Amino acid sequence: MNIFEMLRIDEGLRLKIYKDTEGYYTIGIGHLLTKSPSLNAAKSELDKAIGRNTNGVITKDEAEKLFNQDVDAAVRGILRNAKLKPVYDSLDAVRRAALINMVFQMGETGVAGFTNSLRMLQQKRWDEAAVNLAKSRWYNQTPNRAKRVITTFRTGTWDAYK
Repeated sequence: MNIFEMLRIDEGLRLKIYKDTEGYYTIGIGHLLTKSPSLNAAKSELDKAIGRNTNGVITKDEAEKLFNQDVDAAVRGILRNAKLKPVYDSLDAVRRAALINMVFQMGETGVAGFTNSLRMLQQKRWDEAAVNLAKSRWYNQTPNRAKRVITTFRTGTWDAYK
């Protein structure tokens, strides 16, 4: 298991524009196109991202390309963020993947606001961090995925993805 396979499990793969759990136009492996309610704005973002007139449909290779870019962006965003970098650097590789997963789903600014959870993770108080992470809109809106990510932080294993 690795961060890419982990996110493929959590995000799936759809080759036509679809709405995410928040109602936002998305494509591929959880590639957010826009928060605008305009499907035309979403199709324009898609064509810009792929480099061609896609007509709202992409190939698997194209979806995987955006996914690689998005994972890279999540990691780079963690490393550039003064709140996330110390936590990330303190974690082992499996728990680093859990943090990347959160940032992929909700964005660097959103995760960086989880101040108390991040501190518990930095302190390696895993059960306490897990309890605190669940007191969130994130957990309430996507509980099955949040449970998997939280178990990964709690245990430092891939048990929730096997």
